[PDB]
Amino acid sequence: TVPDLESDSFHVDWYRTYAELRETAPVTPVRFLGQDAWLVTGYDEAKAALSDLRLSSDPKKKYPGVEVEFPAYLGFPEDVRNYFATNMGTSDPPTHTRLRKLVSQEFTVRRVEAMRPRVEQITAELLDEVGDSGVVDIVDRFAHPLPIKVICELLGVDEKYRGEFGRWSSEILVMDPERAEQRGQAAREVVNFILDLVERRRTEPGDDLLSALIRVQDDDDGRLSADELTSIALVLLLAGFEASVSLIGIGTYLLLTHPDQLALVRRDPSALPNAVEEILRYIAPPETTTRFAAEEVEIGGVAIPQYSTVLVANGAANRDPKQFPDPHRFDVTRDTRGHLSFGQGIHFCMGRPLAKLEGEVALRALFGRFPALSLGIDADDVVWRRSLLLRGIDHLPVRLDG
Ligand code: HEM
Ligand SMILES: CC[C@H]1OC(=O)[C@H](C)[C@@H](O)[C@H](C)[C@@H](O)[C@@H](C)C[C@@H](C)C(=O)[C@H](C)[C@@H](O)[C@H]1C
Repeated sequence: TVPDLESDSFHVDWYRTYAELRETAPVTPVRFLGQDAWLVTGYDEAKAALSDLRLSSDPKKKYPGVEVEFPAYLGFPEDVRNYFATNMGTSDPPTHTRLRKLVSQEFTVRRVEAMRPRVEQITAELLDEVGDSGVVDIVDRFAHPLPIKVICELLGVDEKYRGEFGRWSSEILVMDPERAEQRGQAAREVVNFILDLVERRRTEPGDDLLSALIRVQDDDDGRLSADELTSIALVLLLAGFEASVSLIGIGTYLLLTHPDQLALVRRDPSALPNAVEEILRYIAPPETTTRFAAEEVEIGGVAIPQYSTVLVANGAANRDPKQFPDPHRFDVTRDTRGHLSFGQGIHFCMGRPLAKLEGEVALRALFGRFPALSLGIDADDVVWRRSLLLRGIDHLPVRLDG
């Protein structure tokens, strides 16, 4: 019986489901969105897969008699897919190399650190607005607005252009065959929004990251083409805040349900950085990441046939007991080195410095401002986003004063 990634087994106590699969076959056939695929749940296997470049990240490449379909582009018209997939994460070397090197020249640690004061101020202002007591949805009031405001400032997106794309991005995070048309339509809205944003930045340059990317170049890697610039801007906008929203929300939930863990962090401030790493290891937002077998590729003693769609379960790998002992225990003091929540290999997250900064500042500020913060509902009643693309929490009631 081939597992169906659409079943509740993968959205209800799903890490137990992953453990059962890993135990039987760390690399096994599955069904998803009406197509055959291979799910990799073992840590060694997942790391090997992400390191094997025969497993391509480019959905635009064409192969004779093959119709390449990445689950994440469900409902996307071809031109829209291209707008979404002409960037680092959707490119293979040598294209990937050139794009990443050019973007790395401007998306630096220096630029990220320069934003630290802004992240702190935005965080402070959002917390100032929730009051001192009562129940509030910490996602709508904090976890979601902080990252979205930060990415907008990083990319030169004016205030008048912010309270809208969040809704489209949300529809895109879920992959429901029933809403394939609406998903494709939300995608087109994001494209149109980015096209107007780039147009505005080209005519009115600033000191933001997008303005800089419009000018970036180098003798060897040349520069970003119009299509590359637009697509990179699009992914930087979406990935630039959604993963962070998931981190802050999941992090808040985990600390609220692990009193011992929270106490330790509050006790020793130097322990916060690793707490964020453990939060990402425990429940990775990018639960699975997709690859396409350009050639036959053997992983874990299993021959993945050419043209196969491979779903590397980053999250499942993080709970492989062979790599992370007592994997189901959330321990902010554990050695988290090696987790795959930021990827592995040439596509390793470019936003890691900003993600860690946002998580550290956000959680430190939230739990520091509200010492009696408690969950507004039973832990078992929290609703987890039904998505293998980006796991997270969209609504989380909390009691500001316990
Ligand atoms: C907690 C938050 C974050 C997590 C968990 C995360 C996770 C990841 C993962 C798993 C990958 C590799 C994907 C693959 O192998 O196909 C990745 C790639 C990347 N991330 Fe993040 N990310 C986060 C935040 C950010 C932020 C804030 C930005 C931008 C502002 C960002 C920009 C990117 C880019 C551009 C890549 C593509 C790199 C490449 O393909 O060479 N990430 N991220
Ligand atoms: C709809 C499909 C796309 O998803 C998204 O952009 C999601 C909103 C983001 O949260 C994803 C999950 C990121 O966080 C990173 C893991 C990967 C990202 C940087 C890529 O480059 C990747 C090609 C990506 O754009 C697509 C999978």
